[PDB]
Amino acid sequence: QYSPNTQQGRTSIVHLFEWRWVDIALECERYLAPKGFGGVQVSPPNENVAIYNPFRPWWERYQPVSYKLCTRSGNEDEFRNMVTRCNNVGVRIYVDAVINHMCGNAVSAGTSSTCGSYFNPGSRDFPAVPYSGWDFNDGKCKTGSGDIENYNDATQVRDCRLTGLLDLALEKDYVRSKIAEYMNHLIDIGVAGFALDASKHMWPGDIKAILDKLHNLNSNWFPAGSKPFIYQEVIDLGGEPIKSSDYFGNGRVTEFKYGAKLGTVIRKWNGEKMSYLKNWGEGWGFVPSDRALVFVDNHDNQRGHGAGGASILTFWDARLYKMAVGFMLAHPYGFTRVMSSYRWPRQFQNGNDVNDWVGPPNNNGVIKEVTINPDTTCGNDWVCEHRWRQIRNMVIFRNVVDGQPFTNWYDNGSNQVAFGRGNRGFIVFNNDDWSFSLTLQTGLPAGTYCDVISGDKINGNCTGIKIYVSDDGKAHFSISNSAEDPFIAIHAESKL
Ligand SMILES: *[C@@H]1O[C@H](CO)[C@@H](O)[C@H](O)[C@H]1NC(C)=O
Ligand SMILES: [Ca+2]
Repeated sequence: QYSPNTQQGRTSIVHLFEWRWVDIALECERYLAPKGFGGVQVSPPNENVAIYNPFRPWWERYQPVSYKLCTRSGNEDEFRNMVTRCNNVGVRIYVDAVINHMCGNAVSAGTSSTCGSYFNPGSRDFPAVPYSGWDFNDGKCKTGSGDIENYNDATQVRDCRLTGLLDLALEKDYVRSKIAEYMNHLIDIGVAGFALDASKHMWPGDIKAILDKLHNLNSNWFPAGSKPFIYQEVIDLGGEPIKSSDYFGNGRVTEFKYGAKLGTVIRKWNGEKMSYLKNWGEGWGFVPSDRALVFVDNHDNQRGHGAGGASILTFWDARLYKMAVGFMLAHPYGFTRVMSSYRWPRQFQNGNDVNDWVGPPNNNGVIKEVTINPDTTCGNDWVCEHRWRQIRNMVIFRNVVDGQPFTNWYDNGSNQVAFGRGNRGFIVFNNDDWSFSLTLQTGLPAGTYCDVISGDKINGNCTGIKIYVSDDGKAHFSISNSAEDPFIAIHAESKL
């Protein structure tokens, strides 16, 4: 459960938030495969409630109606097509599995679903699964409202409804088997793993029971005995009775403290500085690296909908965001996931964005296709951060330095730091309000290297900054606090 099952050489997965299946299949072939991306995290592929008020928000996909592969992203045929094509090119598919609950208990009964499936939240009836009143733990929850009211009570956090979402009785073998049937269907199709949504709201033992019913990966693409990659979404920022370490026996866990602390450091909040990142990782109280799933921002907290708060960096803070993602992709801690979003009309009323529910670019509810501009950027409101040179090149940087130790660390006691990865890579950062000009030890072999942040290595030449490393591995770095990208990265494969 702990290995991503990516092709040797690929070290990151990208979350193509709300992308259609056909667009992902194309992206796998035309860009993800050639640029060295290990895999893609897709949005929930199972039927969800169609919410028209507000108009088709992104969170409607976290309110299941059934397990049919029928969503705004496409149907089962298109989904299968995408997994085959992506797998055939070495790019794995990870599914966002919403198995802790069904839709909101207050949702209207009828056929307002993405596949026309009938459902009645009031009577706990979901015939398309099928599920009934006996499959929910309305009788198990002990709160007066039936919802979770106190996170200091680990019991209600797991047995009560998260903001009204009908809670499934995961202790029942019937329910465990219905969820496993859904996941095994996806595994046999070709998926390599799953992101377990709201894992904090499920008992570690109930999850284990379910994972015990799952098949090994499809032997047509994976070696015999391959187990699905599992990363549990547990928001543990400390202070609660529930700990993310309680889920270690099931697989990896999302480390939400990672993006939160990186944000406050890069933003220089509370007097924090980049020089403190010297012992970044377990030294900061994070979970063990071999159990961590890290990211800068996620679909939730990028719109103030998740843990992290106001410190979280997103594409909106382009300059600082590129620097944070760059540090993450260069540092050895955990397995990295890159975010890929879409633009929405942010509208801060009282320090709050009242348009944080807005769903993906669409035409009367129909998701817009991802169009590629001549410069490789995306159109139709898709941000495509994974296509930004600075990020795309750092993804490759991680692949090239995979396995190399953390060394040659340098810092000015402020916000000017640098470090290398064995003898395969070196990165320098300038987050101070002044210029950086100094000769540093890179531990790299002598030669001329192309800076992969400002440019690219094309045709035996660099399109951006060039760095000259001497015989003793020393090289001079000059970064003005006025540079578009205040950091420089060079590696073995960017050498001339
Ligand atoms: C580097 O580019 C210049 C032209 O811009 C040329 O002198 C040289 O041949 C190029 N080297 C290669 C290998 O193309
Ligand atoms: Ca629960």
